[PDB]
Amino acid sequence: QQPLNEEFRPEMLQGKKVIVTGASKGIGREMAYHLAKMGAHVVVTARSKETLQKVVSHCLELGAASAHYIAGTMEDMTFAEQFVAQAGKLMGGLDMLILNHITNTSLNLFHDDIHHVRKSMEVNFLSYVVLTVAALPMLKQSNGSIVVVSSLAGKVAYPMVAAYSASKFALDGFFSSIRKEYSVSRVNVSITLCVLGLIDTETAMKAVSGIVHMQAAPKEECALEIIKGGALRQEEVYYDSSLWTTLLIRNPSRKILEFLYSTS
Amino acid sequence: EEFRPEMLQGKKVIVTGASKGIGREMAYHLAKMGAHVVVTARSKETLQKVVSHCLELGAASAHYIAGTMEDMTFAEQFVAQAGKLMGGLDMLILNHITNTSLNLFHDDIHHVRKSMEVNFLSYVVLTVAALPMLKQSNGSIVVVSSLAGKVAYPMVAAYSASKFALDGFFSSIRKEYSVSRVNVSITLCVLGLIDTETAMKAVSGIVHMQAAPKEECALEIIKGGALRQEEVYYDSSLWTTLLIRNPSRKILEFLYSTSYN
Amino acid sequence: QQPLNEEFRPEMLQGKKVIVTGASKGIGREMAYHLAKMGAHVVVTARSKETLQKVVSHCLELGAASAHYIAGTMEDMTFAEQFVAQAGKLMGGLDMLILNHITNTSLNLFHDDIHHVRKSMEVNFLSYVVLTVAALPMLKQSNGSIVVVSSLAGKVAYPMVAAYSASKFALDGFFSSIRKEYSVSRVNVSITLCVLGLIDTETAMKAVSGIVHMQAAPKEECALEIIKGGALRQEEVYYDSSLWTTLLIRNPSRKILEFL
Amino acid sequence: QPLNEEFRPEMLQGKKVIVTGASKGIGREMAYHLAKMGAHVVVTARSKETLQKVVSHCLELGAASAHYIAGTMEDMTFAEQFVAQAGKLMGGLDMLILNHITNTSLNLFHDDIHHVRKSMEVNFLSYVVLTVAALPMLKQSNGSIVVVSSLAGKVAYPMVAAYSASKFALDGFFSSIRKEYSVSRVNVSITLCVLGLIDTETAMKAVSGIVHMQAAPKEECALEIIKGGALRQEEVYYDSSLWTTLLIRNPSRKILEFLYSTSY
Ligand SMILES: NC(=O)C1=CN([C@@H]2O[C@H](COP(=O)(O)OP(=O)(O)OC[C@H]3O[C@@H](n4cnc5c(N)ncnc54)[C@H](OP(=O)(O)O)[C@@H]3O)[C@@H](O)[C@H]2O)C=CC1
Ligand SMILES: NC(=O)C1=CN([C@@H]2O[C@H](COP(=O)(O)OP(=O)(O)OC[C@H]3O[C@@H](n4cnc5c(N)ncnc54)[C@H](OP(=O)(O)O)[C@@H]3O)[C@@H](O)[C@H]2O)C=CC1
Ligand SMILES: NC(=O)C1=CN([C@@H]2O[C@H](COP(=O)(O)OP(=O)(O)OC[C@H]3O[C@@H](n4cnc5c(N)ncnc54)[C@H](OP(=O)(O)O)[C@@H]3O)[C@@H](O)[C@H]2O)C=CC1
Ligand SMILES: NC(=O)C1=CN([C@@H]2O[C@H](COP(=O)(O)OP(=O)(O)OC[C@H]3O[C@@H](n4cnc5c(N)ncnc54)[C@H](OP(=O)(O)O)[C@@H]3O)[C@@H](O)[C@H]2O)C=CC1
Ligand SMILES: CC(C)(C)N1CCN(c2ccc(N3CCN(C(=O)N[C@@H]4[C@@H]5C[C@@H]6C[C@H]4C[C@@](C(N)=O)(C6)C5)c4ccccc43)nc2)CC1
Ligand SMILES: CC(C)(C)N1CCN(c2ccc(N3CCN(C(=O)N[C@@H]4[C@@H]5C[C@@H]6C[C@H]4C[C@@](C(N)=O)(C6)C5)c4ccccc43)nc2)CC1
Ligand SMILES: CC(C)(C)N1CCN(c2ccc(N3CCN(C(=O)N[C@@H]4[C@@H]5C[C@@H]6C[C@H]4C[C@@](C(N)=O)(C6)C5)c4ccccc43)nc2)CC1
Ligand SMILES: CC(C)(C)N1CCN(c2ccc(N3CCN(C(=O)N[C@@H]4[C@@H]5C[C@@H]6C[C@H]4C[C@@](C(N)=O)(C6)C5)c4ccccc43)nc2)CC1
Repeated sequence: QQPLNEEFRPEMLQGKKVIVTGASKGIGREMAYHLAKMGAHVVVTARSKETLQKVVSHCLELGAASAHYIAGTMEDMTFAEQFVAQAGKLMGGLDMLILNHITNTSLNLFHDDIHHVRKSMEVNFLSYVVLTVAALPMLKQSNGSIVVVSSLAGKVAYPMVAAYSASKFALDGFFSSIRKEYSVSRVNVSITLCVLGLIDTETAMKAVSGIVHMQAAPKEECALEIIKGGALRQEEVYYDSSLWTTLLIRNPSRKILEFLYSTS
Repeated sequence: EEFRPEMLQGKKVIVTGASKGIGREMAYHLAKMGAHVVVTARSKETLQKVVSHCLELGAASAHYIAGTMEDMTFAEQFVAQAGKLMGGLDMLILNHITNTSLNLFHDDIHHVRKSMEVNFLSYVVLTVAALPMLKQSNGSIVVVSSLAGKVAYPMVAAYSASKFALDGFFSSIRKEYSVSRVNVSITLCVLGLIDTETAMKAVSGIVHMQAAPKEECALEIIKGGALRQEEVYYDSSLWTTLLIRNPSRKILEFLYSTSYN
Repeated sequence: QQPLNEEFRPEMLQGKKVIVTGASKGIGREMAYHLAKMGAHVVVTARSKETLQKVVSHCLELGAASAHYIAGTMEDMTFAEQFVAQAGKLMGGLDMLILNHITNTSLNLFHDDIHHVRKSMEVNFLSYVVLTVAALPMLKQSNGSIVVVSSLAGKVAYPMVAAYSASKFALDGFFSSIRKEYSVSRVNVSITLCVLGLIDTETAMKAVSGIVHMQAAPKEECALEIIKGGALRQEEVYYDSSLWTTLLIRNPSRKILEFL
Repeated sequence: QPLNEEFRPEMLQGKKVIVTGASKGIGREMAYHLAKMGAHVVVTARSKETLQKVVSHCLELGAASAHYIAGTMEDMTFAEQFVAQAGKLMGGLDMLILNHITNTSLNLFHDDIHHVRKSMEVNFLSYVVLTVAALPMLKQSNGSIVVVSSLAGKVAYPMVAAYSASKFALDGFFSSIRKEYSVSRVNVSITLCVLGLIDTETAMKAVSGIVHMQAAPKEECALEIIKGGALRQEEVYYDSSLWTTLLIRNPSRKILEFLYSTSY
């Protein structure tokens, strides 16, 4: 899509109607806090109602125009579809959909855990598609934005996270193809793919402990950079400690291959 | 070393989606090389004709097992049956896909899930089922993917998601096999448009571009797998093959590798 | 280098004091005309005194704030130095230094032509450094810009232009290094290196005839893109017919290596 | 077309080799390795006295023969005459190692046109003159030209503007003639050596009080240059860090050189 040739300003999110998934902790929670500070209307989701309630409490205090939570599992495609319709009724519409949740994952060699591969695909990928289908009519009304939280493991291969990597690679293939479809069918809904390096979330620090030794970037800045990129309608956001990653990760050969086919 | 057809002589090979298109051409090349072949697809009628032709071409043996890769039990039992019939397995060629059309994504989640189950998940189930036999022979896994599995194209969103998932999964396990000394090679084949009857029906006339020969495509997949190459590139244009390579990805992968204990 | 984060508007060049070398023909001539239409002050140079006179008169006609010529050969380092002093005296300062001239060159296999190697180095490179040195005190006063016209042959190897390719590569090495120096020593003079593919100029079309067969980009658009990048204080300008070159020619690995 | 074989010191046995800037640093180390390999060696630099000591050590090391010719590479007549005499001394030429540079310090560029001109003359123009004079003997032997460059000849660094310009010019000239030779079937290889900081006495004095990075050993450096030269490799990379080697490669330039070639 066409990005906004503008600098980011917090006023851009004031009164905006935002959904944040997997917002009970880590990056999702930090995104909900930044959005609350900007005076946005926020609807947060995850499975734990107790942690989600704590997130909403802080959001209301930070100055959100409104803040609500709806608890449930993204393993359940009916909840996924119903969540969006409910989130839209609470805010009276939708401007931005931030898809960020993932199924529980640990660092382990792949052996025979087909059920983890399937669950990663359903939760990390399939539910995102279901949420997008549910949200698209409201997003078309507001010329909104879809923000997809991915990973460096969704752009390059990593040992010990095969199922996870597969699900993140699937997000790129699906959302990048539909971005091209939206360009041709003149659908004014932006799609931002966020390619993240290791972030200092509670889950990440526990998961890589004693296995991986590398710099973890701050979650607060990470969340803000995701919100900025989505607000500016950027196609991709890259955020990592090294940079290095930042400038090596871009793929101009892919861009030429995609442009040269945007003529056949 | 250069490829020699004798590398496949007497080799025990599975080819999925082999009743037509690229898969069928692969069974034929393997048959001419004197390999033991087990082919699969849902249609027994078409598989019967592939098997009789494989025998005419000089296959050491050729048999079919019919079933749907939507069924994970079939996928698991298929590998056990094929391997028990040939007395082992040297090479697993994963090529089947669910029926696909060029269409703008239109709330068809069922097609996204089916594409993920057939084009991606069943490949994992087949690999898990085949791994003990492939470890015994220091065998090979050949994963047929697409240019739409490396770059974004409109009208094949579900298909593209499934092909991208193959890269993430198989490229990740390849790193794991390298560090855990699993002597089973993994080859990802990135194909441009191929002149299969299915591709020609689906693309003409929404798109205008040169389709590469299916016979030569099939041979190049076999060569790459036999040579244990990580990735095989095949397109009408040599310029496309130059653009598929991602050296930055390879640097990042090596850099991130050193963080692991 | 901090580029101006605004879109290009021709008003950016109104009343600006601009030198254009190699301005008697091709891209240099086209640059003088664009700047004239934008209402800039122009001082054009090359050897052809009669052609420069015709260029200056057409510049005044297009709406240049002033137009003057100083004729001479950039083989002569004394001339190069005095040309800048004299050009700066005519305009009452200097805002943009556009280094575009090159020695006459053809496509030939290199065998033993040391003369052509030395001449390309002296004219296409050394004179650019002499002009920059002479221009710097004025550019420092105006927070001005140095625009270096290079080539794709200044970024990648091409057979048949070995001497020319050496001089263009030397430009990248010299100017990108001084750009790093200006940022650390806080010298607010911008440096734009322009990487061009084949352009439809008369000299180029005659030189590549029957030797090289490929699309040539228009000289008028090329000239404009050079001025835009310079005005916007961009580090590098890429201009070529194929949108393969433009995004493949960037070097992120070089950027990492430089980040120190 | 590089040699599809492992390097062996025996590849240099009885080879006729010129090493410029061989009185000290990397050049001296290259002369010593070649001597240990039993090559015939002709060394040059300005230092008559230290060149005699280098030569005597080369003989002690087992060189087939060793001679020196002293002079300045600022003098193009000396450069031309040196090659002719080196060729007579050895009875031909198999390898031309171009390594000398004019005196260089780390300094901000101000108005030092003399240093720019001298760097261009010595570090670049004398290499071309030496190549031209050597070519008939190199064509007779299917020989090799080895050009010692630098990271400052691939990327921009402050404080070395004149030097960097001269090293970039070696890349443009020698890489263009390499394309010419391959298409006109001239069986003379051209090796461009891209070096990171090396622990020579001159480098260590010049960086003291400025940058603080690990300098690689001069003896391993010298050998790596000879190996790349003997193997007919287009480029040799040598640095203290393996990460530098990965970053020096320019696959986009290699792609572009290929598409531009088809138009000839
Ligand atoms: N942290 C990092 O280093 C990196 C993170 N990322 C990406 O950033 C995003 C967030 O990362 P991070 O904050 O570390 O993740 P966390 O593990 O901290 O949180 C994941 C969130 O998803 C929720 N969730 C888990 N299972 C389900 C389910 N079945 N249904 C619905 N929601 C569920 C969790 O809440 P609850 O369990 O209560 O449901 C929680 O709110 C992810 O998309 C991840 O891939 C990318 C690269 C690196
Ligand atoms: N042709 C092209 O242009 C390109 C092809 N490719 C890839 O190459 C491979 C083959 O392509 P192509 O030959 O054109 O494909 P075809 O459509 O010709 O054949 C697909 C094969 O899969 C079988 N199949 C279909 N559905 C199922 C199912 N549910 N369970 C099991 N098998 C099934 C089919 O047989 P049956 O229906 O009887 O089951 C058939 O044998 C695929 O992986 C594709 O993505 C990649 C890029 C371009
Ligand atoms: N055209 C193309 O395809 C490409 C062009 N370029 C670059 O663009 C720039 C201009 O190209 P182009 O317009 O094609 O070249 P032209 O040959 O058309 O013009 C070159 C100019 O330099 C002048 N000049 C020549 N010799 C001298 C000298 N000794 N002293 C002073 N001035 C001299 C000429 O004027 P006079 O003879 O009167 O002195 C003329 O005005 C150059 O830097 C070139 O390398 C880069 C890539 C491709
Ligand atoms: N050392 C490093 O960190 C790096 C070195 N390099 C490259 O490696 C090469 C050697 O570097 P290094 O060994 O460090 O340098 P040194 O300064 O140690 O030696 C350079 C040699 O050139 C000779 N020389 C100097 N002036 C002239 C002249 N006018 N005519 C002829 N010979 C001359 C010197 O001998 P005498 O004074 O007797 O004439 C000396 O033998 C150079 O090409 C350099 O650019 C590249 C990257 C980093
Ligand atoms: C040059 C220097 C400075 C030394 N660099 C070193 C390399 N580098 C880098 C490389 C890789 C990574 N990641 C990002 C991808 N990835 C990931 O998304 N993991 C996530 C993360 C942890 C765990 C698995 C997975 C889901 C988690 C969850 N919440 O359930 C649990 C959160 C990943 C996986 C395993 C190891 C590392 C990573 N981040 C940064 C840049 C910095
Ligand atoms: C740079 C230059 C040289 C100018 N090139 C431009 C042209 N180019 C190119 C682009 C795209 C393509 N393909 C390959 C991927 N892809 C694909 O896998 N399709 C398949 C194919 C057709 C249909 C969808 C899908 C499954 C099919 C089945 N059997 O069910 C049915 C078989 C695809 C999709 C739609 C159109 C084209 C393609 N091939 C080549 C390469 C680069
Ligand atoms: C296949 C398609 C898609 C058609 N592409 C092909 C590849 N491509 C491309 C490649 C190369 C080039 N150049 C640019 C460098 N270069 C150059 O600067 N030449 C210049 C030019 C001509 C001559 C030598 C030199 C000085 C000249 C003068 N004024 O004295 C006289 C002006 C050059 C040299 C010889 C041949 C080509 C070129 N331009 C475009 C983009 C398009
Ligand atoms: C990304 C990571 C992995 C972290 N690395 C960052 C750091 N790095 C690096 C950077 C720069 C350098 N050099 C090489 C170029 N260069 C050089 O050629 N110098 C030479 C050297 C010194 C002096 C100038 C010049 C001629 C000298 C002579 N003999 O007259 C006198 C000898 C140079 C200059 C000053 C400082 C350093 C260097 N070497 C390594 C490698 C990559």
